[PDB]
Amino acid sequence: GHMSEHVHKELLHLGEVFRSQREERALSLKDVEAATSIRLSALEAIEAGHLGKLISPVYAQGFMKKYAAFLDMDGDRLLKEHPYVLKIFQEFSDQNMDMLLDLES
Amino acid sequence: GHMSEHVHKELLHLGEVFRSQREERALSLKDVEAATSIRLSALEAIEAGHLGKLISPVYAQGFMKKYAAFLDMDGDRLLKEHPYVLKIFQEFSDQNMDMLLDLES
Repeated sequence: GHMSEHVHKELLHLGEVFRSQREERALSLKDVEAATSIRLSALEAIEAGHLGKLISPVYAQGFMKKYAAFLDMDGDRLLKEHPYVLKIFQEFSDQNMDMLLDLES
Repeated sequence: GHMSEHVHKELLHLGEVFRSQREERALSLKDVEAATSIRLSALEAIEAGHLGKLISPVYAQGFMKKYAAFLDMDGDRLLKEHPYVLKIFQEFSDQNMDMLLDLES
């Protein structure tokens, strides 16, 4: 609706502000990731103005998975052994999706 | 209540699994951040089992601020020029806090 249309228009404009400034400096997205340690996928989503890619992840879940992999643990198994944590990450993920859906309405 | 008590107990245990494995390898949290590019604050929150520190941030807002600073832009001003984006980040932040509050109830 009206609100979501303004949000998406602003996100596109904002993404172009970032991209323009990056391109002025002749840097790649990978250069920015190196300097800032902001993940490439997040930088891409910012420049594209993509709300879902920005808001949908349960970022803590991903941090746990990545940390587990670095430590040679099976993060999927580890989180399954913590079913209350696992369920709440699922619930937060579904909440993120609901909120994205409601914004459109 | 019952559910939140299990969640917090599991998060503490999970954090100790991570810390134990890290310490076995004699790595610091900063070493892990270097290898994984997971922010130190996120690693700390995982090891401490701190739900609020994990779930409360609107991570995209922080990514935008950090990217803006790297590009010598005032991220606060930039987001204020996008009031629909700014308002929704505030709304997501308040939602995260509400959900944390409700879990306890």
